[PDB]
Amino acid sequence: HHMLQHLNSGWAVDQAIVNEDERLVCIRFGHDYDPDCMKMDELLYKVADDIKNFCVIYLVDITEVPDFNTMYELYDPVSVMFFYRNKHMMIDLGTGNNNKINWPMNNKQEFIDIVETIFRGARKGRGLVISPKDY
Ligand SMILES: [Cl-]
Ligand SMILES: [Cl-]
Ligand SMILES: [Cl-]
Ligand SMILES: [Cl-]
Repeated sequence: HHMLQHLNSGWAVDQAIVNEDERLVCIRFGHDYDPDCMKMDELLYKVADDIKNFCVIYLVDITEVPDFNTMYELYDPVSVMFFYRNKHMMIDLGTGNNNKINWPMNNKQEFIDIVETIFRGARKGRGLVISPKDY
């Protein structure tokens, strides 16, 4: 329990998470200039319209907005995290870090499937889902 829209303050992040009752909130916490972050953002732009009925994506440059860097141990240049009704959703991706997707993905359908799985689990009141695919 806590163009794509950038969030420019810890207040704005809090607000985006706490105010959304219907959809999964996807936050990309990153060092925006890093190539891995840029790679992940291309993917987010490609899938955003496909998932807009069940998921809203926000971008946060953690060099500018560092407020959650200890809270979520944000050491990586890209960490995609998911929230439903103010609850941080876990995703067992087979990597042994269930808190975040912290590598650039480049398969559009694979990511969409992960977002859908998280949403569907969240809607059942689950705090953790097993990714449709082992990573
Ligand atoms: Cl702001
Ligand atoms: Cl603030
Ligand atoms: Cl609803
Ligand atoms: Cl659960």
